[PDB]
Amino acid sequence: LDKEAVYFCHLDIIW
Repeated sequence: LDKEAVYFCHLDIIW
């Protein structure tokens, strides 16, 4: 992972 991290680590929701 790398750019994806920005999305999930930040927003932090399973959704």
